[PDB]
Amino acid sequence: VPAPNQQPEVFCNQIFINNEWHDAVSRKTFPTVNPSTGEVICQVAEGDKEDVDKAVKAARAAFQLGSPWRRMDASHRGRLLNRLADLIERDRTYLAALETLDNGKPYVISYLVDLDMVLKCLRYYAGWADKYHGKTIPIDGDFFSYTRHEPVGVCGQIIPWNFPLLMQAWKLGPALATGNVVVMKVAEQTPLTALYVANLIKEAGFPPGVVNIVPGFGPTAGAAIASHEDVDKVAFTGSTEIGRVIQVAAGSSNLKRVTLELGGKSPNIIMSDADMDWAVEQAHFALFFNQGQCSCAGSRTFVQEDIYDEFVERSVARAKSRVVGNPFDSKTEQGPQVDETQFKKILGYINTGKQEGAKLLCGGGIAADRGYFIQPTVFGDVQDGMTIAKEEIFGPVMQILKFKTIEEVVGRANNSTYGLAAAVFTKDLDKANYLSQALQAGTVWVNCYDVFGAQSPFGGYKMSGSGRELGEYGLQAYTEVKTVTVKVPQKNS
Amino acid sequence: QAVPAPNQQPEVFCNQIFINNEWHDAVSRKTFPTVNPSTGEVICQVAEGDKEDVDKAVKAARAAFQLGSPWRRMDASHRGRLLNRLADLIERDRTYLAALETLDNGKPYVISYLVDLDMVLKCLRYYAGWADKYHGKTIPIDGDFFSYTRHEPVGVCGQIIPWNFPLLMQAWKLGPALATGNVVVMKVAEQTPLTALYVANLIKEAGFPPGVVNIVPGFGPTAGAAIASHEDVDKVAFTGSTEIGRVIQVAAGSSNLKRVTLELGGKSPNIIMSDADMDWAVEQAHFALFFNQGQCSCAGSRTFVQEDIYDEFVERSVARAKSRVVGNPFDSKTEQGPQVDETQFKKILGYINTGKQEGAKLLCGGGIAADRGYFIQPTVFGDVQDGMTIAKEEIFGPVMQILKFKTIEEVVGRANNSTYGLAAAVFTKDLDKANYLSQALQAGTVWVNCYDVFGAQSPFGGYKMSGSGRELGEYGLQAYTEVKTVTVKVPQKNS
Amino acid sequence: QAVPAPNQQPEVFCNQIFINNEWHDAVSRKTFPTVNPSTGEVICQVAEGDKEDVDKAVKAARAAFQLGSPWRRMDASHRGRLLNRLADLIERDRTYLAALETLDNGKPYVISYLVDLDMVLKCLRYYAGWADKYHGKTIPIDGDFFSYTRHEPVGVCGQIIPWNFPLLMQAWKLGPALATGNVVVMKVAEQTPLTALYVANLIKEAGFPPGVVNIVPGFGPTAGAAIASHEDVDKVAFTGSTEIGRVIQVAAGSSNLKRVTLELGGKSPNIIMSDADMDWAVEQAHFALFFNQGQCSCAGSRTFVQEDIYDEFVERSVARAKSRVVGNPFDSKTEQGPQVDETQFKKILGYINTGKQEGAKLLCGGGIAADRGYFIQPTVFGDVQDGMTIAKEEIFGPVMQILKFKTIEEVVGRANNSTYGLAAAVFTKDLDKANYLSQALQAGTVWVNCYDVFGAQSPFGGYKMSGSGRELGEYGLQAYTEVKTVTVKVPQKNS
Amino acid sequence: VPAPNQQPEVFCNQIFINNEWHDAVSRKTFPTVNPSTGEVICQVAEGDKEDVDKAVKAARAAFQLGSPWRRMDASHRGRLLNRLADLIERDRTYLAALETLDNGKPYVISYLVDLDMVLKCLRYYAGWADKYHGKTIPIDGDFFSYTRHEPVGVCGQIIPWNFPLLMQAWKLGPALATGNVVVMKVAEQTPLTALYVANLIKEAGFPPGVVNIVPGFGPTAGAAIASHEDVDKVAFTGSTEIGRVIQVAAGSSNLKRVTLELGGKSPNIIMSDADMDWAVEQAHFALFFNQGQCSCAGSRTFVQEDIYDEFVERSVARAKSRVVGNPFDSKTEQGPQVDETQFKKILGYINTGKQEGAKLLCGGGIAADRGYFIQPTVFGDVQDGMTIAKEEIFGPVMQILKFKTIEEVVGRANNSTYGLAAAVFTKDLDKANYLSQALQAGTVWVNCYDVFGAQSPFGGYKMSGSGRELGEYGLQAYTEVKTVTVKVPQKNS
Ligand SMILES: NC(=O)c1ccc[n+]([C@@H]2O[C@H](COP(=O)([O-])OP(=O)(O)OC[C@H]3O[C@@H](n4cnc5c(N)ncnc54)[C@H](O)[C@@H]3O)[C@@H](O)[C@H]2O)c1
Ligand code: NA
Ligand code: NA
Ligand code: NA
Ligand code: NA
Repeated sequence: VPAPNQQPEVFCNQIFINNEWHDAVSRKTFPTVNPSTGEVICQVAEGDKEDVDKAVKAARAAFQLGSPWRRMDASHRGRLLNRLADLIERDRTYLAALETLDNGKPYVISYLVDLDMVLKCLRYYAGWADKYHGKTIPIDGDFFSYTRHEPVGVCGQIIPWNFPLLMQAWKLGPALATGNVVVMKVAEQTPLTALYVANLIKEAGFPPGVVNIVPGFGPTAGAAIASHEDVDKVAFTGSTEIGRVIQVAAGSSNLKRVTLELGGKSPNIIMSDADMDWAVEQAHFALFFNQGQCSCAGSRTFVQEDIYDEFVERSVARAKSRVVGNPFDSKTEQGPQVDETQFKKILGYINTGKQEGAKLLCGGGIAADRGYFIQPTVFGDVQDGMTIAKEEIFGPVMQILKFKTIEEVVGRANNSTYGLAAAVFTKDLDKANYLSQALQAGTVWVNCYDVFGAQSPFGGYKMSGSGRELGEYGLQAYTEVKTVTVKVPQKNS
Repeated sequence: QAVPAPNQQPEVFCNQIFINNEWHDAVSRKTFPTVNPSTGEVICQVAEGDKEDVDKAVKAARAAFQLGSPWRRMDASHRGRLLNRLADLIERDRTYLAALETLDNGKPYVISYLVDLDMVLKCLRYYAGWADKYHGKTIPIDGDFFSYTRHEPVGVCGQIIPWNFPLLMQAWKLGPALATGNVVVMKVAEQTPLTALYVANLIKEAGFPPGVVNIVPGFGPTAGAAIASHEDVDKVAFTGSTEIGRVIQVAAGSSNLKRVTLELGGKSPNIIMSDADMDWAVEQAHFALFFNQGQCSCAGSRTFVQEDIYDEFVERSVARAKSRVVGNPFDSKTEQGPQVDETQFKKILGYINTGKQEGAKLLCGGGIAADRGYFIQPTVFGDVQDGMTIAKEEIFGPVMQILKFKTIEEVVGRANNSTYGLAAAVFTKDLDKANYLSQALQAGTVWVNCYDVFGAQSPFGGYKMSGSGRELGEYGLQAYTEVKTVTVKVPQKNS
Repeated sequence: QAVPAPNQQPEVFCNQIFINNEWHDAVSRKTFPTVNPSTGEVICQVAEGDKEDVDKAVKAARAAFQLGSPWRRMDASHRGRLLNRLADLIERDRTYLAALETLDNGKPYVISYLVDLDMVLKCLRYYAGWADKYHGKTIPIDGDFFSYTRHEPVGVCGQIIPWNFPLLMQAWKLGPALATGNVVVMKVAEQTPLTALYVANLIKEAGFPPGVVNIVPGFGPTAGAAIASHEDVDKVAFTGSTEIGRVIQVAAGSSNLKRVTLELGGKSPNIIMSDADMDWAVEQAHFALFFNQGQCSCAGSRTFVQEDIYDEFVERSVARAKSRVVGNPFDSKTEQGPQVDETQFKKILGYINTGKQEGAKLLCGGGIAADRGYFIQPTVFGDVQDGMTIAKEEIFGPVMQILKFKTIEEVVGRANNSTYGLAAAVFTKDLDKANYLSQALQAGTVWVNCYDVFGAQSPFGGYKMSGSGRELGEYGLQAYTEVKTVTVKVPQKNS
Repeated sequence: VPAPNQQPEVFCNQIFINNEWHDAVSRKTFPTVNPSTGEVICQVAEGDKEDVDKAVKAARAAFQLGSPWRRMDASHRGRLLNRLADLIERDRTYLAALETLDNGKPYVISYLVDLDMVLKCLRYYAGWADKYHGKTIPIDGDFFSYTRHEPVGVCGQIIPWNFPLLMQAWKLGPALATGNVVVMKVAEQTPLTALYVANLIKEAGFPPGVVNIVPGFGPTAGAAIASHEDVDKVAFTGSTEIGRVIQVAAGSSNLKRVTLELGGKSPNIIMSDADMDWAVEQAHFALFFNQGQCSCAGSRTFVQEDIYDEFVERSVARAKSRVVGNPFDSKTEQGPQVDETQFKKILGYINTGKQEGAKLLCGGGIAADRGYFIQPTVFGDVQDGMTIAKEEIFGPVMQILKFKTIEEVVGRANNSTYGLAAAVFTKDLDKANYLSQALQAGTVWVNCYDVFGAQSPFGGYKMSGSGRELGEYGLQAYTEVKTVTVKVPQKNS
């Protein structure tokens, strides 16, 4: 890993519309903080409804029949996505450092995980741009019938702060591969890296108005997108509570199409025949990755009785060894939480765990006197009705639950309004097949956790959301299907 | 001609709530009348299902969907066999069901038999074939993993349908849902409950496990709303008005974030270029608008005609509308039966009044066609302009709007200047005009030299406020599929 | 148990050449006997089709395929309906056809009824569902063009099939060919012509247009060769021996470059790891080899067993083979009927003799089981080694080879050290062993903890000299599809 | 277009195996000629059976389970294809000049058409490498059944001289995208550009043995590949007569899988309502492109009676204007034919046309005293039984036939043992739909000709071959389908 610049310069802090940079109409700004220190990095333009309106107008113009973007060869959309990826790779060291600065995650992880996954996502989707065929369809009668896979049009895309660049890429790849135009609302905690990437979108040669980015708050700019009468589709990643708000805003306005990637309380099931230390280390990763700030987090670790004591002992030792510190130090495993709001809320959940009778095995408090650092925390003897067992914590707080039978753990795993992900650790073919079929989750990992690939789709069951991102499936939400049915003189096979 | 003679007074056998392969009164014991629109007389009372009935239906559907249940364990091919058996039973009872359809809805019996029932049979048979063919994927993910997707059912599917094509809308919903192994709670329209309840009896006869299909007749803001807001319904599919579409999507968001697909209203443009075949275009434009008493969101309700042929097109269209026979729908000479109910009757008369007052030229019809039932004269307005109410709002009756245009660029902009986008058509002999217009129109279906050409193979649904999602075709399965990725660590991935 | 009682002397109704929905003698007026293998007696004479008969059949098929013909114009969904009607007719006549199958081929009636006929019905019904679902594509080519593909039929398809599963091999061929709108000239095996000719009668009854399916019984180097070399056959599909596969592919190349798919021989490995469920593995290994009198290219004819369990596996396998009932195939207690003919009888006895002489341990059987018909004792060889003839060559009879191995790396190399590659299986409780072996084996089907699990949904066919192409599944349509790209200049391409 | 080097240096003239360069075992060589001058460019290693054997052994080793190529991520195969394309683009000016030197086609066309299409083909297929999914299949019973899309293994690929680099790319793109290994036999007339590209395959980082190239003759090296007992699959592009030989060699050996892209006598149908000058110019291109050396050539130009005289007059004027000359001169439209054999054979066909009663309207003779240049030749009043109407000429010899009705022209167009391509020129929707359905051809162009895209498949009906190249379809011939059917405890939907 190239040595980081621990104070990367910030070049882009405004609203991006028609490949130009704007202040907000109000000229208001908001601070973004470095969570390692609690100090302001810079001010950022505070986009609201009137800024969103400009962005939507720009997007709609760029989507007009006969525009450069509408007429461009699909293969050329792919070329432009590949060019974007090459520019990100050129600027990989900078972007990883800026990602760490704004978000808090370790720089080694920003570089080797986030930036790698961004490159792979964009390059994957570049390949789709000229391959998502419609159909020729052997309808009854003397007709030629076929489908066109058109773009849906103006796509509102609202993303969170936990993986700023990667969440941007998961949205832009499929939308652009299929010829949509975008109005993106980046998270107020972490706007900077996506704004830099907008500069690279301009540099790559995307036509103006194809990607517009409005930094600002959720109930102002975000809600303006979800409520807008000329936005055709919204994709939202965030909390389940806000997903409700989005779907109500869509239905209340123009019945735009909605996909949602929401919260989780994902069960990680360790059968007694698992490989012990692999299970312990994967369970540790499953929960603590990215400071616990993952909707995918394995935050109910179900451990079979016969291995429970050993598994717990090992898990506690591993949590106690996990290095919390400055995210630019290569020894650091865990940076701060993103902001003070999250910091306080996680400490609040920890206090609920103690009060409700879970066993605090390690951690439980603040880890530093500056920035938002929380000790890696492990609770044992967790039970299904506890707050920490039910609600998404989004911090470094692990729940270990004991179970006896496979039928029992299916029922407890599934007894959630969430269904984003799950995992099973076992050597047994039959247990793996049974559990992967039975679990009500959009991704089931077997003998692994948090294995993402641009090829394989991701998304929720139940209140974890609707639709899928990544893979071929990621294109469906960005496609408007048009049937053309043509009278012909004489149909033949 | 193969249309068998109808019973004009088909007996009603089924008029209750259908839950777990059982027939029940409403919890309240209330009933509501359904009326024969040809006479205004009550056919029979039907159980008035409400929230408590919907709750029982959802519990029965949930029980049928439990892991390990007969419906969950059944071979996909066997789901196909069940769909084909249901189709056979409907075919057995085709003459009866077509007559019952006409009795309760008002459409001509010949059309109930040759269109509605034929399309029901073809839709169920088409989807039977999908049951064991909607594959998931094996995916060559990076690293030492085997990754694949399972195409699972979503679960408990609430399905709310309108009165315009009672049996066909039932089949568009049941076919993909059942093919993919979902379970159903269906709320049929209060104006047309009877044929769908008969089909429930045939579902039971076919051997579908109890609870797989449940039907709750009742009103919209009671039973329909209870489905849309229910905390244990995983998915809702709604076909109806754009206005109630907004209610459904808000209910979904405000309750449990159930998945939502919508098939809503239209104001579809039918574009006649000056090189069209005139005779063919005139008759197809007539069909496009007047089919099913005008009660189709598909309807070609903005007939755009190029100025060089406009006068002749209008004269020929008026002639044809004057010749269109309004009558008892059991008479095979009848082309147009009554509108479905008194509310619709009055609304359409209201739109006709608006049309006259806002400056459209009334060229024929415009009034009541009979002193009993809900019959309206075929009505043609000429010199219609884009800003008129009758050019913007869906009338849902036998009221035709003819507009004049000059150029292709003009007519693309005018046709697309709507919040609706369900369908469109272009009539032209030219290859290049056909290709350009079919690309340019913002509509979910574009017909070329035809109109109202539906096939179970080809998807249908809206752009813009005409809805979200597609019915029919392979696409119709997407809304009923929950995709699960399974990603397995392996010892050594090889190609 | 739902197996209906058989007629042990089913009447033969159809014994001629089937062309254009007509029954004909051979041009030569020659006939050939088909024999009941249970008794060695002639059932009846069958018309002996040759080149001149094949020429008439091909002309009838070509006429049925002409542009504008009823079969070319027919709706794809209607091709589906015809396939479903044929299935219904076969189901109507299931008891008869299962008995006739057993009479002519020798397999147990219970298996003819519950396996062969069930699978025929499921195959035709599966493919009926594909008829209107094998979409071409709309393709976003560079430039101002609209490009798409049509999935057309190839045309006149020559289909040559063996005697081991007469009706099922007929259905594997007809299902995809007819679903995609091809026409067929089929050459059935001379040992088992009768059931396929009956099914021709049902094809006619179902309403397929004349000439769409034509059947020529006769010999291989006469009628079969005439099909493979014919200048007006567009495609041949052959299932049979690897040796005749080479003849077919050479004939195709030497005549008109017709398209060729082949389903050939096997020497499939069945690998029992030491953590297998022993009782289950023993019974499945027994089935794997002995199913259908050993007459299956699918057969698990190299049973590899890990050394820690080898002795017990062998003792239990011998016990089971000693218990396997050989008898009249109409007796429901019979597990093994006769071999199909005297040539096969002698060949298998020859392989048994080779096995003994080349050092394999004869553990049971090895001889003739009855003094009439072609019955062979279930035969088990232990301590089989890779270089033995009985470990390399396909025996096609009730002769089981058990080999010992130690390691996974070893058994992958040994299993793959064959020019065959049709199927394979692994028995293990471990996830990682199952995944690794399923990736590593060079076989078109790998079964895990099972054997001989066929479904119309899942493709089947060879690696290496076991053949080219796949039957069953969506994949089975590929060989019957001619892809046409249509690329149209348009005024202005938009996304 | 960058100015060409009219004498580019030749770096690579040997057999390429395991990313190394070898003489033939025999140490024999063969000359490759510059067809513009008839002079030898250089000697090339003359590969035969023993060289093929080495190549097949190298390919088989590279395909072993657990090899680098077998274990590489599919996405990484795509990266390597993209890297290959970038290296070709780096060396585009050189490769276009070498292509012209060896083959004869104009340098402007080598640069703007061949090299562009090579880049686009490789970049298209790079995108497929991680997207050609197998299936999960809802079989009856308590089983999990799925397909793996494996590679077929060792793929013999035999290509012609008419589009040397492009034919290489049409073969390598799909084979490598799907993880096969290759033994390629390049045409003896034009070996040089493909050998240079092998050097770029090494430079790109493909593992040794993944691509092996054996220059040499057809009945020696080509036949050795088609007959080889350890080649799993052969793809052959060439003449129909040799396609027969290939299929016989496959059936006579190991029953390898065979696809064939063979000859043509493609009908180009001009209806009376066509746009005249567009039809004339497209018909001219259709026949004369690439010195007539295209199996796709529109070599039966069917012209409706009412436009025949004008169409012919215009076609003759255009042929008389077509500039024959040095292919490095930017004014040159037509270079020489590839070799003396072709030169003589084309002159022989011209003499048959004269003798059988076709009307020679222009050309008909040699166009220069050095190199293999033939005048653009147009025959009128051609009839269906004439040699020039039936047989593939593969030179600048145009056939114009007159017809009256659409039913007549369908029957005459289809009355051929060839079926590679066809076209219709018309304004009429119904005529276009009828003819495109009725014509027995693998590609039907409407109001265009020779419109190729990597997205859209190409290949023959009848004796024009089997299988398709380009598009998703191009992957099918390179995929070995494996069904895995696994007993499970309890199947659920
Ligand atoms: N359908 C298509 O896509 C397509 C494309 C380009 C060219 N073509 C055909 O290209 C041909 C190329 O020129 P050609 O006339 O020299 O073709 P050809 O068939 O003689 O040669 C084609 C290739 O096959 C090799 N070959 C020749 N004899 C062989 C044999 N006995 N065994 C194995 N390989 C052998 C040649 O060396 C060369 O590499 C044209 O005749 C045309 O018919 C077809
Ligand atoms: Na920040
Ligand atoms: Na009614
Ligand atoms: Na027999
Ligand atoms: Na040369």
